[PDB]
Amino acid sequence: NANLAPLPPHVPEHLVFDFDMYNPSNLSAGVQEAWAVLQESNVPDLVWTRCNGGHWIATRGQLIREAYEDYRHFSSECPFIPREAGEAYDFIPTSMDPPEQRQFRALANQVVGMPVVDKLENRIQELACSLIESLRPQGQCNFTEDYAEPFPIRIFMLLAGLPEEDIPHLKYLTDQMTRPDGSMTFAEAKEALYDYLIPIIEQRRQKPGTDAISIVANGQVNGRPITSDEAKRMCGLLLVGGLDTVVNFLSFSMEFLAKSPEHRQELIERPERIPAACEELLRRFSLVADGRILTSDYEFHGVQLKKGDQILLPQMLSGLDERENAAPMHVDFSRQKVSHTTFGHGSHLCLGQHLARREIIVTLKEWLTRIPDFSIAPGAQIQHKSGIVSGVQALPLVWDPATTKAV
Ligand code: HEM
Ligand SMILES: CC1(C)[C@@H]2CC[C@@]1(C)C(=O)C2
Ligand SMILES: [K+]
Repeated sequence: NANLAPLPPHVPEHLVFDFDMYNPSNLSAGVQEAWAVLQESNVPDLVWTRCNGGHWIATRGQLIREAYEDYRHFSSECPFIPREAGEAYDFIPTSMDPPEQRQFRALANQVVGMPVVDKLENRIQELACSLIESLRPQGQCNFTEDYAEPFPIRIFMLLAGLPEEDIPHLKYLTDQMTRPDGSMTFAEAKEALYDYLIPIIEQRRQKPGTDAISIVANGQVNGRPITSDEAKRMCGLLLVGGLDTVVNFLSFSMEFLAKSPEHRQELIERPERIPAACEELLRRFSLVADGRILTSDYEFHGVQLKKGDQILLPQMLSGLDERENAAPMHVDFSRQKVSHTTFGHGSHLCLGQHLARREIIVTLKEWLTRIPDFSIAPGAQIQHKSGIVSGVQALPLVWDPATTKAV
């Protein structure tokens, strides 16, 4: 086929497995299931796909974890497939390796870390309760538009001190960086995102505020003042993490819960299991997959990797590996050792994961106590979409208002 880059001389023929991360063949069975074909019998630990310009894929948690730990061989400098995307990608601190990475990571951790989440608690609680109550007596909703998008996005826009009317523009930009529809390259989307931030960063360096953008723009890295460019590159990433992560994960969880009455009942009768259920859903419905670039020629697990070779290291795949979790496709809220790399692994561990867990846990509690019984709209065929971050196209839900409660 014409979508397959010619196999490089140095890549073994028997290791070819043409997986397409933006449109995987088994997509209709579910996106996690679609990626899981990389872990079927007779598929190697490390394969090469000729799709998307050609790149390596580590298919098992063992290799995914090791590579993320080895930044000297596997650089974050070019972290996105395809190559053109990875080269344009200059977000901070993600496009940097240690030692230079760390000083910027401490600054970002200040604006979205645990202490910030704690002071955001009550507004997060209120917004969820507000959205769910307004939806409740209607007996139906389009969950992606009606909750999964505005709940975490409005929360981030509050944190960042940005107007909610900007959401449609910014959301479109982030989605082109993760699941491009074709209208925009990563380079064009990033430049437009930077174009948005530039005058906001300048004005908030003259009149500082208490919002995340003011804090980054006026911050210091290892004792020296952060530049305008640096702040722009850091803020841009924060918008991506805030607009296209939790949004997608909530839909996966709620799609599951609508199709599994036994599981809803388990959390209704025992609400104190909601944190544990959150982690299991985080495992079973993992959704992010980026990677690294080789700094030099390097033999990795019997395979010869050449300098400049890209390797996808799918965070999603680790927890779905039966070698980390028995019956990985089954959801067990009582699962004893929930193993995953959903928030990443190595020096680039997710800084927003504490914000993410709170948003997930609150949604679960506040939805189940108000709308305990619900399901998918009759006849609805749920479509998923695949990319750097995967998601749900639409999730139509129905319920009987009489079965609901007000808290
Ligand atoms: C379900 C929720 C989320 C998931 C599964 C997730 C996933 C990930 C992954 C896999 C990475 C590492 C990427 C790599 O190693 O190249 C990462 C890093 C990062 N995330 Fe999250 N993310 C989530 C939510 C959020 C939120 C809400 C924010 C809010 C700002 C955020 C901000 C960041 C930042 C700034 C980094 C960069 C860390 C670094 O490069 O050192 N994320 N995330
Ligand atoms: C891969 C990510 C999920 C992580 C946070 C947002 C994201 C798209 C970034 O590029 C780093
Ligand atoms: K780059």
